[PDB]
Amino acid sequence: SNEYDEYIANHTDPVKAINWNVIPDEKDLEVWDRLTGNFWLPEKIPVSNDIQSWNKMTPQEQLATMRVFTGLTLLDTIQGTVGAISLLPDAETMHEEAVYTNIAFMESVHAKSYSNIFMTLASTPQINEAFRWSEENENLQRKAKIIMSYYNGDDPLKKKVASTLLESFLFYSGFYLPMYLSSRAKLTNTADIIRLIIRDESVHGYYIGYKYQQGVKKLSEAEQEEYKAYTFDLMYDLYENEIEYTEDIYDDLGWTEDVKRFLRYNANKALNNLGYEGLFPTDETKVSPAILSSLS
Amino acid sequence: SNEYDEYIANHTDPVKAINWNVIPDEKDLEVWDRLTGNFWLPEKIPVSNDIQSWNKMTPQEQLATMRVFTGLTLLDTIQGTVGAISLLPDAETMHEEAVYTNIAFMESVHAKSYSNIFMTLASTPQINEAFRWSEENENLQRKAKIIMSYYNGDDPLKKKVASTLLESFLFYSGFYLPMYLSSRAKLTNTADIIRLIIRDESVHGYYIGYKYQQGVKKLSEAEQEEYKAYTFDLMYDLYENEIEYTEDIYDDLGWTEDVKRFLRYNANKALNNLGYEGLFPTDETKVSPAILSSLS
Ligand SMILES: [Fe+3]
Ligand SMILES: [Fe+3]
Ligand SMILES: [Fe+3]
Ligand SMILES: [Fe+3]
Ligand SMILES: [Fe+3]
Ligand SMILES: [Fe+3]
Ligand SMILES: [Fe+3]
Ligand SMILES: [Fe+3]
Ligand SMILES: [Fe+3]
Ligand SMILES: [Fe+3]
Repeated sequence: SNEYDEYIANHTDPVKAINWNVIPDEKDLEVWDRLTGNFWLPEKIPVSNDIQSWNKMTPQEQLATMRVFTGLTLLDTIQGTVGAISLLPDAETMHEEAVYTNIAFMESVHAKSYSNIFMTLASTPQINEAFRWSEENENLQRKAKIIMSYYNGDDPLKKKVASTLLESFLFYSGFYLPMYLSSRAKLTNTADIIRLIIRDESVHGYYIGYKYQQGVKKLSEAEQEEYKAYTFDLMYDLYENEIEYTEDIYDDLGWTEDVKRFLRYNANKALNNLGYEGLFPTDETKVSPAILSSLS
Repeated sequence: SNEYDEYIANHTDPVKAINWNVIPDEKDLEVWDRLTGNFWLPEKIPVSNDIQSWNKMTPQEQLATMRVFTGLTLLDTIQGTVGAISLLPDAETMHEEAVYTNIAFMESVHAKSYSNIFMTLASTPQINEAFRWSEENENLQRKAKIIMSYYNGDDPLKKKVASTLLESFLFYSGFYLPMYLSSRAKLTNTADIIRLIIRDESVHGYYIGYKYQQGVKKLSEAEQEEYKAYTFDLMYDLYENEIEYTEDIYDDLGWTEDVKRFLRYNANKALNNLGYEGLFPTDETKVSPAILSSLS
């Protein structure tokens, strides 16, 4: 009795090889093409040129950056090693499974970019302090564990909701700082790395939200309403926790009010990516022009 | 708001962010730089320039080529969506996890490469016949499922042995064809894609084998003997299966005996990657230096 016979039994259909000549969902190919074409590595950006401006930054600024970047690094660590991966089994097409492997890899590249920035500008005590801060912080650990509870759960649709919220919402309490600083001529090369990351995350959230929408419409009227309710519920939970997290990061700086608006702006985009209307009135998402500007 | 409470409750340990500033195993960084530095996409090679060569090939050579590439596509599909992934949970470091995400993505790039070749050279009927052929070939499905049985199992070391045997041995009955044709000045651009793939597999086999050695060295001398026994028994089973697959593919062309020597040559490398002596003596592993060079 071969150590594998039992398996070859429980799985009688032939194992299929991916065929990119027959694509059910052209969306997978458009996205595969956009993500692979947007390949980049942090080494290609001269972060060493931000050393002067990094020095010109106040202590509170350097400190906020270390922490924000560490929080971002942590989210991409989860998304690359646990998130994107958890979506594989529920893929509608094999081409979609291929896209998720690109997403998982690009997330490791995102996490690594921050280390390239840190190592070029910061000091080890700073790096070490930042990383310790990230393990101790209750709001950061809380959002990291809520998202993980879903990836480790058994609900395919929920995993996609959590992932779209992480990609379209959780990352921005963070992207705000480098966009703020770069509009004020601080850490511009570093902002270029952030822009490449943002170019990926916008696609990631768009694509995964798209797959959640196609999945959800495959359900009964009642179930569809339950998933809608589930999404808004998690969105509020994540949002409240992000508020407390934002207060702790930006208050010394006094950027808090503008950051909170940036959060509501992205919470809406995350819900739209999932096919739902926003959670916040438009007037409550009036983020400073200079910020949404730095982006595009 | 309550649903994810038990999960947190039980997971009171801090989720950690990856830190590339502190590398406990230098090999992880070396392999990461090597694999990312070797990034490539099939669109980069002028496969269309092989059209003249392809058309001059006999129907038998074409048929064998279609079949070996569909077989190769199937192995990469598995490795990319099931294999590399199944290794993340057993990683010794987080940087090793990062490496596996790159392996997963490059396996999808590999699989996609065969389709770019097909779409450029073969007729759709040929393409459909080839994938259909791969779903029904007993030996191909048997090696796919033997390997999958281990990725789905619960032994971390056996997943690495299976993966290493896949990377350093199982692809080779298929790699023989393009290397040989390449040595006859045929399908040379396709061969450049195959060489890029081999450049990746070589490193995957070596890295995963190296992590297997690290884990096995931690066990008692006796347990280490059982894992060696298990590794050789799997190699015997895979080799016997591979000979039959080889016959199915190469008998018409009459290249079987030479492909079997090439299987033996690579079976020794795969065992060496796992830290063991080769199985076949040198005089049974003769490979034309025109194929070896065509390799590197
Ligand atoms: Fe990311
Ligand atoms: Fe992302
Ligand atoms: Fe508060
Ligand atoms: Fe409060
Ligand atoms: Fe408050
Ligand atoms: Fe491969
Ligand atoms: Fe490989
Ligand atoms: Fe036979
Ligand atoms: Fe025979
Ligand atoms: Fe036989």
